[PDB]
Amino acid sequence: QELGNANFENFIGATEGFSEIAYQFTSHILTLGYAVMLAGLLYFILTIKNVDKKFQMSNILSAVVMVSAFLLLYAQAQNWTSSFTFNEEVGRYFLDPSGDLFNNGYRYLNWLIDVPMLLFQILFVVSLTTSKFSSVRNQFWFSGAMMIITGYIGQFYEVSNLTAFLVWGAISSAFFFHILWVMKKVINEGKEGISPAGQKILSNIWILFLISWTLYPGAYLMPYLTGDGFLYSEDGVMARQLVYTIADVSSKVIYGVLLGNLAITLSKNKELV
Amino acid sequence: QELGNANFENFIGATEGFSEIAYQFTSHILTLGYAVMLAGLLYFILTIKNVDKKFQMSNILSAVVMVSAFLLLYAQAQNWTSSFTFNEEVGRYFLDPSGDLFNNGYRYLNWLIDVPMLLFQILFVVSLTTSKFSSVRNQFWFSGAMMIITGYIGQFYEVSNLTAFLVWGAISSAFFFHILWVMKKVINEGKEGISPAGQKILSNIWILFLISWTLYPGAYLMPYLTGDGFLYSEDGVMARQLVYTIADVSSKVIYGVLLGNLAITLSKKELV
Amino acid sequence: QELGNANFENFIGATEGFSEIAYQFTSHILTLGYAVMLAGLLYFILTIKNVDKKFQMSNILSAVVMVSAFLLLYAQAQNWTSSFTFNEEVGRYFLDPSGDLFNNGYRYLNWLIDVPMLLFQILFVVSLTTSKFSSVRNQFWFSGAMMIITGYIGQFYEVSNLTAFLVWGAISSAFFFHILWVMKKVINEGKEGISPAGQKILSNIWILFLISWTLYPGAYLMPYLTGDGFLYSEDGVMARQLVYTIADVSSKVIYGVLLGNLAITLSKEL
Amino acid sequence: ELGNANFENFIGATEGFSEIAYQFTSHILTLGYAVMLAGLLYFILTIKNVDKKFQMSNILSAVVMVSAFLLLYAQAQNWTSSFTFNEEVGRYFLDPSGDLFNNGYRYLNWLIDVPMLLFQILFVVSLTTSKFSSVRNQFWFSGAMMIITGYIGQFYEVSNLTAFLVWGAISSAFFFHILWVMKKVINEGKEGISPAGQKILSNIWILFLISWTLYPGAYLMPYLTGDGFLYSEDGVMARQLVYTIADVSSKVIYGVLLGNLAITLSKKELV
Amino acid sequence: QELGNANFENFIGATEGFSEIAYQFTSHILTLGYAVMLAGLLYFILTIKNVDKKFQMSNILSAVVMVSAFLLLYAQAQNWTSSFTFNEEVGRYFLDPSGDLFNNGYRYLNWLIDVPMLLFQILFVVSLTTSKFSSVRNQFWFSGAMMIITGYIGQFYEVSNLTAFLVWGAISSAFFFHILWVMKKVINEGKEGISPAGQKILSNIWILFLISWTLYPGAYLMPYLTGDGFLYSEDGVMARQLVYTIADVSSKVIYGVLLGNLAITLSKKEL
Ligand code: NA
Ligand code: NA
Ligand code: NA
Ligand code: NA
Ligand code: NA
Repeated sequence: QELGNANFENFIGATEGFSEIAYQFTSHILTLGYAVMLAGLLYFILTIKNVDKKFQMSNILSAVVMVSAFLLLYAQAQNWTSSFTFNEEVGRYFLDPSGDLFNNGYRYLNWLIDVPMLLFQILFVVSLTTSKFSSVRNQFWFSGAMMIITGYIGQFYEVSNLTAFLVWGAISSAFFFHILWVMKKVINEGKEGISPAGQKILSNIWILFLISWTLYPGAYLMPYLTGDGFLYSEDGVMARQLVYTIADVSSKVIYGVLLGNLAITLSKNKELV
Repeated sequence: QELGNANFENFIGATEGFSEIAYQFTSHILTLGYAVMLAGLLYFILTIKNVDKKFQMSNILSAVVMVSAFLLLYAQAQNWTSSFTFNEEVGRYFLDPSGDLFNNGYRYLNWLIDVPMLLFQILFVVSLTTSKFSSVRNQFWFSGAMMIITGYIGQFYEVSNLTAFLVWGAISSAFFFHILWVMKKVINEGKEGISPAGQKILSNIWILFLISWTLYPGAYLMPYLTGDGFLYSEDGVMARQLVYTIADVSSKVIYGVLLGNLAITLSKKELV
Repeated sequence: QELGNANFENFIGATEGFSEIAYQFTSHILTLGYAVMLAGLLYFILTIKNVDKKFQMSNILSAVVMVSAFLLLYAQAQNWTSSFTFNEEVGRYFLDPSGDLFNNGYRYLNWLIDVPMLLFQILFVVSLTTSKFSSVRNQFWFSGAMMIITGYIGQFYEVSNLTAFLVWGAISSAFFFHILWVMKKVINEGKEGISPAGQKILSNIWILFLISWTLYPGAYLMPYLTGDGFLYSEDGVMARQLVYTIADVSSKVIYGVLLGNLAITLSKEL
Repeated sequence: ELGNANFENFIGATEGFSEIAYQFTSHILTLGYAVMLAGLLYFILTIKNVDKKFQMSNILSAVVMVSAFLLLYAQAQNWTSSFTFNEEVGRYFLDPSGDLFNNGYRYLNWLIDVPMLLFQILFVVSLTTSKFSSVRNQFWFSGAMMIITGYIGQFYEVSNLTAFLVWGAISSAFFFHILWVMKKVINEGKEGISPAGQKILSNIWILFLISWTLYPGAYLMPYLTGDGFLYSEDGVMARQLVYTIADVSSKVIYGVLLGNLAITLSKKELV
Repeated sequence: QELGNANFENFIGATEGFSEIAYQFTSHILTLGYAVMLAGLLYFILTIKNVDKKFQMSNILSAVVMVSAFLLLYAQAQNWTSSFTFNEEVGRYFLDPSGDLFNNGYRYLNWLIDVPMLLFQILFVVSLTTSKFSSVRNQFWFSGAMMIITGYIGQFYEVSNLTAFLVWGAISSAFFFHILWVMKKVINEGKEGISPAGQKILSNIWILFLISWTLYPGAYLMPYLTGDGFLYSEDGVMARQLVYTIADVSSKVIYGVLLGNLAITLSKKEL
């Protein structure tokens, strides 16, 4: 019944319920999510000394982000399985009040760790030319926080009030665009003065960044990307968490690995294998 | 509903209940709280060797605080989610007896670890002049203990007895002012004998300490800061936990980072 | 009896139930599973420096795989004990809806981490010759992904739609054969130049790889390997989890140890 | 019908616990295990602050922390599962499904802590006329006997007062022997070291004497005021408060002081 | 009522039930068990560098055994407390279906890690003379696995089929003697060419090994060691888990510590 300002996963769960496939996949993909993060934490810790001292902060901040991501995805995995429970007579999983409603907002507030750190860490690997370290940092952190907070507010209304949903997301999108702007600037300046091999890694980082970060606004909109459409369903629920997981792995783990490799490159006298 | 000497979160949850936003936000913010601490733990451990040996005890102590803060904030997060349970009829979360009442007391007793350590660790980075190490340490430790223990007793009565609440709070404040007094002295003496860049960091630390520590009494009084005011509601519950989380992150993590940076400047190693 | 697209473990659980020996053994073997992985993690971390710097990425990748494996086998172990509950009247464990249906899928998405990593780590130990580092990797990774993803879809139908089960299994099997193809090529190129002890180990790694990886298709089909036969029963359920656990220990822990030993010979003496 | 159970369950089964009694007890158990895990990190991270020959003492502190953390963590959960809130009267009552609460968990775990704590001082100080192995054996035997006898006794703290007292008395005898040996060890360790080192060892002795004596205090607690004030939720709170003060003091502070002594004895200076 | 092929713990628990002391003790001893192992894990990790590089694999293997033993003993502790639940009307803990039946087999399959590793590790400390590393290792691993698997099968029948219980146990014991035979040869060869101090430690390791490992077959038979006798009861239940815990600590931790000490004496380092 009355769900109020809740995520659409609950409305699907309280009305149609989820098939075995939809319920199991979502639980598996979230579990895959946190396993990758913990493993990633290990990777980043064990490779600290593969780069020169001054680049090591980047490994450290990658680890920091792994810790946050693992904790969150682990909790979000337990929340999924607590929120939906098998009805034997129907053969589907339905909303289970005593489990709490499912809410993606857990992710959002944790981005207050992830986003600032991911943006920050590249500043310990590349060299700026025109732009100033503290200034890029502050721009990254202000815009990151605003983006997140406004998106956080909006997602609570994804069902109860489409207008607020779309307005807060548009506002949040403005801050996102600024971030893309500043990061492209940072990538370019970071290319100045370094080896082709290093420039190549930076170019890959920019494509990865652009695509992986754009997946998140995609996950925000997922339920409506097909207009009472195909995605406003358990299919859209699965797709949302799939997109999140692909994005987390890409934006966090792969991103950090590439930065580490750029760092090996820029290090004397170390080279990639 | 007989709740007795319980925090006001339980009275709101037992009467009005919590909206989806109030219950979820409070849970997210408590969850961000403990995630920050475990993340911070890693940071402080992995940066120990960025400062001269004589300063590394500050990093170690920052790490120790992170361990404690993670455990307690993790527990406090679980306390929140099991104390309130969704009612499908009206779509609000209400007090769930079988999960225990919710109490902010976990956090308070955490301070019994953290406060002594956070005040203690700056003494491993700065050098005192006219003050004696042991005498400062002792005043930090005693006044901190009394501040927290008196506040801890007091918060049990925030609803059941407003007079005891305020009187214990008032007493707690007196020890707080003493710690502020002692800390400013430590910071001033620490400025002596070090470079201006170091002095600049200590100034930032003092302002951070001042603002972040004052937030806690703010959180103490939160429900009544608007008088049956606007904050005597789920909004006040949200604001209280938000303020705690900001204060913990500031007084623990940012404080630790600034001390580490100070230790780097003082180290015969530079900043970026 | 409305289970939908669910693993056969649930049908057995919901109809016959499991004997004490069947329920316990399956619980014990899953438990040994995740204990071995955590044990292995510690081993691989502590022996990183036993090889030359350039080989150490393989040790690291082994540790990384152990983390992922421990977490998933631990969860899978809990999935098991949560899904089936003792009935005191007949002395058997039956399906318990409130605990969620049991699904092996946790284990399949684990493979998305482990498979790409395992195939990858060998390239950090041996030298290629005619084919390039990036091309092998990319074929390993693409083929592994497709293998896992098609097998994953297939296992949901292992009872509800036998055809889908077999088709998806076959498609998956194609990418598997492709992987076996590239790998043997990798093993072969890797044998050139190195001492005799090293080629031997590699030959073992290849036998280990071929057997352990073939075990997974066996577990996939287990319940039907005797046709409603002997393995379409709790005995089939025990066998499947026993085979997964042997496979996983072989393909990740034993495989990793050998690669480590190879790296020591190419460095330091055993 | 509770049987040979700790008095906590009798209070919990009849009068119940107030919000403050129940919350405090849970909080103090939680502080306890948090301190232990924090301490584990401290002792590991400071190993290299003393000469190699002293580092075993850090390692043994770490060992004790692992032990104390696990047990206090378990006991914290045991407390909250054993007593459940009753909404009609607003008190927490015994909840059998959670199991009866028992302090005996602590006792068996002292079979790790006690021997390791007594042992570790011998890797920091130097004996003079006494032998390392003899002091070790004395400590270890008396420690085991002290713990086992008390373990047995506490099961009868309500069901059989006489047994409770007799086993406690026997346990105390071994305790007194341990105090005797430790004092001899402290005195010997003072011979030939700097006054800074001697001062610490003196503090270690006072700390050791008070903190260890707190444990028999916790044992007797329900009866320390005779159906008195402490035979109630107040004595339940006090017993756990006392255990936690004792744990932090006997384990952490002790370990920190031994580490400081090791620094003074390292040829490394005390900040 | 209908238990099938289940350990006798479940039969006692379902018929007479467990007293507070029997239930709490068994829980306490299991908790001390996993606590010792995790503490051991730290010790072995933290002492690796106290021996020459060639011997450090023995530490690593000791650590491997600790992780495995902690995990299993922790799981088994939780299974004890969820399999038996308090009945307030009677004052005893009875079988609780929904917690699953209790089974020691968890422990047995865990040995497939510990046994091969414990046997293997001594070969990174001692030097063989006439025997080959590989042959000994293979003999240890094959006989170990067969010992475990045959015993594991046997214990499922400890109540439901005395005949199979003893037959499978007898078979298991055959492989056990073989292991004893091989280990004795390994210890004799390891004594060759080393200082008497080292020889002495090896002699202790042998006695420790002989005794601690033999405790396991004792635990297997425990309920019948006194014939419907004394030990077929909650006392036998207590005794069994006590013996496992003593055995695990001795065979794992103390064994591991002596090997470390042996490694130190052989290291070109002193104890
Ligand atoms: Na569920
Ligand atoms: Na809830
Ligand atoms: Na079960
Ligand atoms: Na409770
Ligand atoms: Na129980």
